[PDB]
Amino acid sequence: SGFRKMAFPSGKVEGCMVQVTCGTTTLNGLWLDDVVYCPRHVICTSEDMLNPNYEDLLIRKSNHNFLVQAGNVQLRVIGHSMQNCVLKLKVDTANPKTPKYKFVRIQPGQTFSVLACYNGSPSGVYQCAMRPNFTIKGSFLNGSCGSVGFNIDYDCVSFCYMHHMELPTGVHAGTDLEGNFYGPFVDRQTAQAAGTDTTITVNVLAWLYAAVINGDRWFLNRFTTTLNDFNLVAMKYNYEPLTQDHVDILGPLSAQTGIAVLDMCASLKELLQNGMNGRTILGSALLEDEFTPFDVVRQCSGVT
Amino acid sequence: SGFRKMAFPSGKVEGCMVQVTCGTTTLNGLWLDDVVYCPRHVICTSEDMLNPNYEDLLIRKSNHNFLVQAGNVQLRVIGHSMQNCVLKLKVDTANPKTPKYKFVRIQPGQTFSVLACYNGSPSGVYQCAMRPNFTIKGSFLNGSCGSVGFNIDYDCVSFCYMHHMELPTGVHAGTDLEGNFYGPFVDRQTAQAAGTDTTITVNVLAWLYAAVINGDRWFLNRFTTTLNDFNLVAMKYNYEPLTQDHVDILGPLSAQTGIAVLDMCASLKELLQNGMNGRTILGSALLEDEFTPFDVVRQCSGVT
Ligand SMILES: O=C(Cc1cccc(Cl)c1)Nc1cnccc1-c1ccccc1
Ligand SMILES: O=C(Cc1cccc(Cl)c1)Nc1cnccc1-c1ccccc1
Repeated sequence: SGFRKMAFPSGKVEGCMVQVTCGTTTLNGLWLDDVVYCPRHVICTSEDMLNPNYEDLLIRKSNHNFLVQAGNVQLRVIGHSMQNCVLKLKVDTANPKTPKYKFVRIQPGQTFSVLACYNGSPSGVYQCAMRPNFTIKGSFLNGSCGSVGFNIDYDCVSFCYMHHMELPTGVHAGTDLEGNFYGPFVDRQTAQAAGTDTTITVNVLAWLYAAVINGDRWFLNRFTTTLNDFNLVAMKYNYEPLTQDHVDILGPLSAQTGIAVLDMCASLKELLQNGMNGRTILGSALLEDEFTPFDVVRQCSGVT
Repeated sequence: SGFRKMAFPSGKVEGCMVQVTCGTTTLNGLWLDDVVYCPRHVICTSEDMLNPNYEDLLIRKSNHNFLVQAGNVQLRVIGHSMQNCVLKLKVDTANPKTPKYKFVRIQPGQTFSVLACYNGSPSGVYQCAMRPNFTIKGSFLNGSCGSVGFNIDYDCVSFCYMHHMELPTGVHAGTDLEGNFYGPFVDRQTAQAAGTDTTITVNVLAWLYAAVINGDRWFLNRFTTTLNDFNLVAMKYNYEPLTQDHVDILGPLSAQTGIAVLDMCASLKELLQNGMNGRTILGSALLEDEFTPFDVVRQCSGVT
């Protein structure tokens, strides 16, 4: 028993982190096979970050201007290209530590682990979620750009996120491994709007099931509700509308506990309308939404 | 910016996890050099866990009864010994992936990362703290025994914890890598008392400094207090007494922010006496105590 914000083991991803230097800018790159992936803003100086013409800036750059380092060994760059907001640096050596991998664009509400890096060196791993407003609330400092977010399936790493930007609001924005930003964000030093961040209702419910499994049952009540009635409460509290797909996804948790999804929805409804009254659920005083039903099942069944 | 419960990258520790089987019991072992370390309760059946005579049970065991597997390769066992509550299995092969390591017994209030494992295979990494009552609040299922807790210093892994037991209260107990339990716990299936768990005051204060650094300043007030007056409030709320050593340790954080330790103590005092009033600090509705001043400085400075 016990329930924690758990990240995937990061070893497979640590073996892919390199340092990319262009001009005076140093950031992280992901080395998979003979390609190093990094944010294209590596070619920018502080001056041109206000309105960069990336295609024009890349024209002033050659393969020898991109300094790629893995640990202490310099990688030789034989090709360079821009794919959306990432640069792909072809090197002459395939990463001997390249794990089985996939590039996937995750859906908002889905979770992933981040290996925060500085100068190609990993410093920490944490679990987070792609917010419904396409931002992530991570821990990133200057130099962390190029740090990746991922999931693991047995031996296969599915890279889903590359860190690029911190908004003036202190939240983080980035891209998938094809360089497409999550959300409406652009890699420019301009005032960008994150948008309203709603609560991932299916995740809160999954965490309420995790709580019941791990003994926390105080919030369970003698009530039930309907999808339409729960969703009236959900809209008032900026929670994602719950669909039948969400209910279906919570099926294994409802079967494991014997608590019907709509009865758990009534508990959540009362928690939203009355608060916690000074109590906690899984050592938290707020409703946690960064555990998918898959994460709860996985954590409660020990999937390696 | 941003502040998360961050764990160390786990790659160095993943390369040490093996599976140890004795009789019908399967658990995790830590392979460093030619030694596999695991909880001695691997020799026990469910029957003798009520009152085991480990020395007597170990007498019925030979090197060939200990099945050690690293990935898919069987390790040959040439020696076995019991050191406190751990067994040391001498194998004929030194772990080629053995990192630079140390065995250290951490102090209560200190933090470490746990790589939760099942059948020698890692499943997740999370950050936790040794509670003042010598328990840890982790996420461990059956099969997780032998999972290790550690810290990393540049390239050196300091192993500090080996998981052994879950108490009926749902909390976790274990040993250092010399097999000495943290706390008064014994590796027996008996009713064991965790003891009163107090809040690590120096860690809450360090997290309040992390909050100020990361923009959350609402809790800062026009007041100050003394060690003796803050400690009167601390005793009432089951918080560890704050000593001058704790104040000294918070020095770099006090210098970084310009907020005197005793002024931060007055903010904490008001937070304890009045609560959060529905507000949050670093996305939490309760005072967080599992970030040491070292963890705050590290996270806010990007130590790799
Ligand atoms: O925000 C940026 C640089 C940037 C700016 C505009 C557009 C882009 Cl694509 C990138 N990167 C960071 C990443 N994560 C966390 C913090 C920072 C950061 C660095 C320096 C000072 C303040 C914050
Ligand atoms: O509690 C034990 C076994 C045990 C019992 C008495 C003494 C010792 Cl040294 C070890 N291990 C577990 C470790 N972490 C989490 C959960 C469990 C667990 C396993 C089976 C059923 C319920 C809980």
